[PDB]
Amino acid sequence: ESKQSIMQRILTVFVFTLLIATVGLFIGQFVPVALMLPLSILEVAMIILAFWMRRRKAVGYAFVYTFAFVSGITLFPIVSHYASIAGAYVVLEAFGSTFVIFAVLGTIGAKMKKDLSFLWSFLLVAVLALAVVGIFNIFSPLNSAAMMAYSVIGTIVFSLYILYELNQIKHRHITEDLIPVMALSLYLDFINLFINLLRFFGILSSDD
Repeated sequence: ESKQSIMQRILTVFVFTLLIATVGLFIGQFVPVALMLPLSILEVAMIILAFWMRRRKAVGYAFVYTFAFVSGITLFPIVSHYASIAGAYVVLEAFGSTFVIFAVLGTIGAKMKKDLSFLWSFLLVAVLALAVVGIFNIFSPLNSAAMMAYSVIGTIVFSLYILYELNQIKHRHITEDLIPVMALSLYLDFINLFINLLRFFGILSSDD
């Protein structure tokens, strides 16, 4: 099949994962808080299996849809936290902003003729740096000044990742078994961008 059909199937599953995550977000309000950490460890195991492990056969559809539901449940602690200090509409602002960046930068990358595979180093090194401060935030919560810079840098990094992601979908040879894992990558890019925008707008609309 042509790439125009493969991209439509990747974006269709990506929309399905967003809907499933929304269901998991609504169900996560009833899940007890003690279950949030074990569910988080389950996600890190799935992320390692999908991307970090050398797999002969690619990940399947049931795997990605399950991750999207579980990821939505563990997203309730942070969503309900910023809805408390900034209002329920600030969550929709960050969600809407995540879509316009995904649409604008995702389209420019998918229609870009130049192969952006050379900046894979800078995106990896930036995300690994953001991963280090993420661990520091868990054990030592960040103040307003540091958290704001962490959110803006994270918003810029994961915005450029969406531009790079769909640009690589256009240039790299995408087979049919990679459709779930490619839509799973777009979901992780979407969620991390959404968390940073939720963090960005939350600090902006509060009395920190």
